[PDB]
Amino acid sequence: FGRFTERAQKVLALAQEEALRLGHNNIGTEHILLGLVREGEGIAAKALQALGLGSEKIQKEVESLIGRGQEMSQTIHYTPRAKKVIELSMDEARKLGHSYVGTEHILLGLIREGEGVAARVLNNLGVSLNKARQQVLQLLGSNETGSSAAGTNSNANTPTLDSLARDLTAIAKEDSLDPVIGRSKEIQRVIEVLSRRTKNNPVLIGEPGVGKTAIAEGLAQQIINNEVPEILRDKRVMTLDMGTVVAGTKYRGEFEDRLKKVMDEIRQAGNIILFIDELHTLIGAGGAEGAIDASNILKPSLARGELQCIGATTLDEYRKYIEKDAALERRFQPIQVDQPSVDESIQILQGLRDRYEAHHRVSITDDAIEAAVKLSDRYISDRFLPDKAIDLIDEAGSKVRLRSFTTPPNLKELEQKLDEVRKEKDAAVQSQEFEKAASLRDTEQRLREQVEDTKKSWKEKQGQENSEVTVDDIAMVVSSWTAQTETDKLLNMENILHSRVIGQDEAVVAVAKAVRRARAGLKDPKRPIGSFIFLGPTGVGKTELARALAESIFGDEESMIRIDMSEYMEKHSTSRLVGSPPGYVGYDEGGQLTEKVRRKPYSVVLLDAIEKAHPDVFNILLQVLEDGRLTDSKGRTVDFRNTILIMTSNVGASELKRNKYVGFNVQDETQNHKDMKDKVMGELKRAFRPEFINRIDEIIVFHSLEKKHLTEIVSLMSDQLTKRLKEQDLSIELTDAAKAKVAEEGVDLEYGARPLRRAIQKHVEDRLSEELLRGNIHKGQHIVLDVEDGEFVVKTTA
Amino acid sequence: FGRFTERAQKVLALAQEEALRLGHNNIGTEHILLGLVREGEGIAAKALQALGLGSEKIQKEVESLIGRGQEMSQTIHYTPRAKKVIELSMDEARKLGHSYVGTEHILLGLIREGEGVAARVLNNLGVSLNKARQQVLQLLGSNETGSSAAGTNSNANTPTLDSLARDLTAIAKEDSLDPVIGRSKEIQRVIEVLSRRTKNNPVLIGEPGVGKTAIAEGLAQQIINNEVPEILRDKRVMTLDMGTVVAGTKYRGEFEDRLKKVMDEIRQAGNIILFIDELHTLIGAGGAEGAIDASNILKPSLARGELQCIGATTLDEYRKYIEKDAALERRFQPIQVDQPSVDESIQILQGLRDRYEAHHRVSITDDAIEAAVKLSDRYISDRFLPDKAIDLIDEAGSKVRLRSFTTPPNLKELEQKLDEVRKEKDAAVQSQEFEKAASLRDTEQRLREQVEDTKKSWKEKQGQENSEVTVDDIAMVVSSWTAQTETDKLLNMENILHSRVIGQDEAVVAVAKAVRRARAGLKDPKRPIGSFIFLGPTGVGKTELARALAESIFGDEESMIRIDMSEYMEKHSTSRLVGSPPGYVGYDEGGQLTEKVRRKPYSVVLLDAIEKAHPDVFNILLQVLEDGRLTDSKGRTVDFRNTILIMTSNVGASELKRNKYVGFNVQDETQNHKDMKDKVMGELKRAFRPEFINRIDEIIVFHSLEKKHLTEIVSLMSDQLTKRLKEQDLSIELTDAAKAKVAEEGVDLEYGARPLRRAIQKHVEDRLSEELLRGNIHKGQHIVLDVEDGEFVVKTTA
Amino acid sequence: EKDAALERRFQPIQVDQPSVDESIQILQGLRDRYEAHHRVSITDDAIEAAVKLSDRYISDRFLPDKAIDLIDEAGSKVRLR
Repeated sequence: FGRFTERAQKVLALAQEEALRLGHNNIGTEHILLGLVREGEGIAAKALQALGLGSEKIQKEVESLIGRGQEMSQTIHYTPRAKKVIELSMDEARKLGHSYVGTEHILLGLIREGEGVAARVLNNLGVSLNKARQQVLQLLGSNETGSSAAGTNSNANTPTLDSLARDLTAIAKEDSLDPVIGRSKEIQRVIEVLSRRTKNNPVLIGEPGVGKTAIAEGLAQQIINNEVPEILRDKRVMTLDMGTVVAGTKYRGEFEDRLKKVMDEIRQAGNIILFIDELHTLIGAGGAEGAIDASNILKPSLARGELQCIGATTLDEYRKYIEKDAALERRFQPIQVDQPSVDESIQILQGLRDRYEAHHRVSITDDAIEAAVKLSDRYISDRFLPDKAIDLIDEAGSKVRLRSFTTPPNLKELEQKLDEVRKEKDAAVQSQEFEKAASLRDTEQRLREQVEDTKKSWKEKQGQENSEVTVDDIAMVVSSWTAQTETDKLLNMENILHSRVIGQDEAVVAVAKAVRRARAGLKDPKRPIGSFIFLGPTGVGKTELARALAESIFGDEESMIRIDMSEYMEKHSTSRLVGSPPGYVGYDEGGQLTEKVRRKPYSVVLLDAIEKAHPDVFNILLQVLEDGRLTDSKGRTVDFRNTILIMTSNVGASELKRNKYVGFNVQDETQNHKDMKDKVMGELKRAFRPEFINRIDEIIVFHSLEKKHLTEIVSLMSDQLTKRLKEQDLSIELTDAAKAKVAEEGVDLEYGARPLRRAIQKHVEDRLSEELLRGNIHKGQHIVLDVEDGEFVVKTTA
Repeated sequence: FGRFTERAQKVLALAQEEALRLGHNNIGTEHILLGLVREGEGIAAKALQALGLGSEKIQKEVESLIGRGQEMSQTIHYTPRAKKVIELSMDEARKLGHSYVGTEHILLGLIREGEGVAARVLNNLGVSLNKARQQVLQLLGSNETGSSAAGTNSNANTPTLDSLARDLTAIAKEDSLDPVIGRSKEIQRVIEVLSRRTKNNPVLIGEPGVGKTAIAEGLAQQIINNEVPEILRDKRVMTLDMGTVVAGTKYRGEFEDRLKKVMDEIRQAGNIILFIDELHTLIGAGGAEGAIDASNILKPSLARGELQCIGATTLDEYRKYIEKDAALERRFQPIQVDQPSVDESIQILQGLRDRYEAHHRVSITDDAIEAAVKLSDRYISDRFLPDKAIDLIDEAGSKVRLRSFTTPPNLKELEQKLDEVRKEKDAAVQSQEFEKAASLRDTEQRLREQVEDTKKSWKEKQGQENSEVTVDDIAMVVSSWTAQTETDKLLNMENILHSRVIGQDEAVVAVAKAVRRARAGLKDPKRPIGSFIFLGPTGVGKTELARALAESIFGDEESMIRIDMSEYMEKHSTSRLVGSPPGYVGYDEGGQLTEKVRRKPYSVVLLDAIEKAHPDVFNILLQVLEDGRLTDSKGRTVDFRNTILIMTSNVGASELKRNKYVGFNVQDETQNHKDMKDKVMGELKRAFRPEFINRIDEIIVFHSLEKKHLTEIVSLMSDQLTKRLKEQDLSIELTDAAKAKVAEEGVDLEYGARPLRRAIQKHVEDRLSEELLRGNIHKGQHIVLDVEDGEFVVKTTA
Repeated sequence: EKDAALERRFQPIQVDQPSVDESIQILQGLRDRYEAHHRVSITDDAIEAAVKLSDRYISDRFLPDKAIDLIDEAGSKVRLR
């Protein structure tokens, strides 16, 4: 990758100097050899001077193999030979430490990639290719820090510290360690609980989900220097890792044997600190099943403080070891973990943003980092409060770097030409068309040199991207999942929800704004994007809106769950009846509802007809509404702050089914509305709870549809009709006259907007198929469903 | 086979020349040798010139072995020896550079198949046969484009890239790759998501269902050239395959040991891209078991960006990463997948239609391809829109070539003779019958040459077929499962359904047309080929029509499921105070009904008496009606856009059992009709939901056997009786007089055409059997069941 | 259920076998070689009995299969007698 060591580049530019200076159109391998030795004292350069391969000796040879006299040096880039030598050396510097690649690797790599003119020059000047590669190597001693060897104290430490495993202290005494940003208060809290003569074992409980190891690198650093109490003298830190034990082992007995032995060597006791990662698995206690009961050996080991340990586990588990007893009540002992507060989150991000300038996009913007965090927290949301962010920073921190190469001035067009030539050209040479390929070749290669020239004009494509990562940038990426492509979603939300639900527009504008509030980060991060009860007679726009929300917010028409609450009867379990009675709160909690929302958390959850449930189901929904979490199956907290929870109802059925119709009213319509927003809202209270409605945010009342909401939905349906048949090459259109006649079936008090489907089906689909088979209408031919007598009448058009 | 290179054919034809030129009847192996060397610088030819064997040197030997003087050249095709040399060379050219087989293989193959006259020529001309085969062989070299290597590059990359596995880039630098056809939209979404840092991993969700790896060829291409952010350059691309790891191992432990090791070598980080197919199995998250929990190692591998990866996952699978954190919820990230749309689908087909020129029956017709696709979506009807298609294309892509083997020129008749001769001849040669075998032999061999001549007149079936798939043909194959064998089914559907149901002819034409509507295409491809409710006396023609549909559409009488919904009532019978509950809806939804209909994916589903079921059953049916899917058992979507859902009913029973009846007058029909078509259709709706009926296409009312439905159903049953006994040699007939008396049992308003079986049993089986046993009637003689007094009388007739 | 290199790769076809009378004929066809089982050939009617008697009663096998057990059984039973 980028930002390599000079020495490489330096030998190379001297090659280019020879390219024209000796007359080669190629900066060749002959020139690279000259390049190395004229760069003097690079390990490559230096090496050549030892074996007897001075610049003089080399150049004498060089001139005898090409030398002269292509001084003009047309298209001076390398030979393909040289391009291989460079690529190889780069890896030969990965190989022999020097991430940022320099001279040693280049001669070493040259020999490896020892071909063409270079190779022959030295084997002619009495130096074997390996005699040179040797020479570089024996002057090389690669690049490293923190290590040089001179010996340290040990004895009893020998058998123990070997086994098994990682040593956090080692990498921190080689000083390659990055803090990594604390996660600070835990670290103190371990050492009280650690250096100790009884109950010597810390147990870190908290977020997993913070990168436990951030605390750990914390610990490492402070356990060395220097305020730790002499309770434990000498002080060595050894990590015990389950993963190393299990690998290459197929039976349980062998793993235990190794643990037994390790535990014995752990006898460096009262001086040694043991890190037990995933501590619970070993304890094998609590619940109806353990996870492997190493605990039997481990328990006295922890208690003695021989295997005093720091446990990196989970919230509940430490208890489920003191539940085992009695070396967890005189061994284990808990302390409360820290993670980076939402603003702090942003700051951690920033700290390693500038080094994912290795992908060359960010390197900042701050506002964008902030955007990553803030925008994510309310919309997707599928992950914990800091994690989401950084992924997005980096996401846009690449996304937009694609938009550079697309929009320069669109100097993609250059390349576009170079292809078109090549193609033409090539195919012309395959037939020949010699000079008929030639001018194309020349046009091609014209293009080519220009291309490589404007590709290093596409350092502007770096200057575009390499620190931009903006608010909008991030937002767009967060939106890719889910500012930029969320605020066109926000600003036009009403319009967008209106474009899919034209069925009780009153309701649509309200829902639009409520979601847009939450999605603008204006609600608790511990509450859903929408709680609702949707009162209304059957599917007025209710169901349809759940769909439209998915469509507008989530970027797919359906990203929408949909469960009928009437199967969870509880208090209505003789008031409707069902095939399967035994389960109901168990069905929602125990698996069904919870698993579905777990699949895509960003899902508009539509719980139909919620009045056909006891108040107990509502408590869970209230807990969703409050906590922004649901507590369910497999001990999960599923964070509701993704979901738009929408609960429908026909609870005050009588008012709901009293319509709201433009044709007969507009003042009784807004008072059938008003009638439903109170008498429904009290049938709502008897079939819900006021407590429920109090954690539910807005009770949206739908009314059976007006004249006029219908005929617009039908004109979408008729268009949905027209679109799916055109793909297969058949044209139908219903005139406005025909879309109107179809709309009428969705009128009742009772209905709302599902019967529209029936009426498009009956008057369009069914009707057209009985006319295409008839020979009234045909393929491609535009088939007009018109009204010309108050009934459909089929006219034909082109 | 697979078509050959010139060089083969060229050496071969030179053989035929030496046949006549030296006088040989069948072009022997002596000519094949001459043929090879006379092709000059063929690899075969050339080889022999090395061996010292010129055309001359060979021929001097040749004339002394056969040579003279069958200049008549009787039946000049090869010797079977020579034909063997060709079969061998072909595969030995598959072996040695040539799919399309040439010269090299022919000498090489000759040596292998070194026999008779050929063999003796070279071993006489001082040349060992393998010295010759050597000679051909040593004139080989690389022919695999993008390969002929002699260069060297890179270093550190070595340990990692070995293991394990496939490398899409490699085959695309040897460019055998076929792009193919996008499935475009995933590919952009990867590079934002993959030039990142903190999280760096794309995860492609859904659509499996397109051949996911095709999208991968997309990825391959874009990660190389050229719009990519900085860490996505210096990248190397590895595909990870489960198959290579599992192969050669048994126990799970070995797979993990290798997997930990692999993730470690994956340390080429920020320069490596890993493709992880079937990502879920390794992650293992949630459920009762998500498969092998590699996740412990794998999650940090993904998170670190060492095993920066592209996840190929599915609908449900996403749950099992976002459920884990923060190294599967700091790894996962979703991206929007597409396939090549229904028109695009067609185009993929077309592209490899022409490439069944190893099948030579299609290459084209386009319209037929178009048909393949378009017809498939409704005609079975549960798979992706191009796969269905190719089965048709290819089926039909033999079917007309099958029509060859009878009439079109039918020079099959020649062959038909030639066989018959051989027999006569043969048996004559075995008996002797010398000259009596002779003339038969002559008749045979007459035939043979004529056959061989007309067998390359049966190049005409290639010139017939390798256009044309036949639209009609293709249609026929979709129908074979589900123009040609589908439009006779469509056009005459009422007639065909009428020929099996005479129980309500009114009903038949209606059902006919509705199935024919969908099956001719104009219905949403998310709805069954029919939804219906069938009201009527029960079994009127109702059950029988479901049968008749199976019969008409599929060519199998029965391909028809059949469940009684009244058993899953939950409408007047579920549970009591302290008595145990049932499971009824759980049984239909949860597995039983859905699994059964899944077996024949297209099937007339007959749900009897659904009005005795509660409104809840209808919602499930509603999913068929909406989705053309049913969502059931282990997360399957079973595409009910196939099926013909036919639901029977009677809940306005009284009116349907006071139904149309012409025997009680014509004006009793249309006022029993008018009465039943409203009070029934509202007891129907009251026993359904209007919403149910709103996505049910038609409510068909059946009327007990009016006067006029009966004796023809009876004359089919009574005739079915008479037909099943004839096969085993017993002739019975019921006269029209006896078929009339049988028909009388069901004239009942209450009954349908169900009681008819009993009256065939009573009046035919029972009546005859008590007479066959007493010898009033017998075996093979004709047994007339007639009426002669208003009661049956069995008369006997020859 | 798997698809679409398993559902639209696969494609079904209708199997057949000798009709009930045809059954009689299969039996008969290898009757003469049940003269390595010395009894059977003859009678037509006997094969026919095998098939026909079985089809409604025993009825424990499939429509041609039933037959041959009788044929061969009896194709020794009387041959023992």
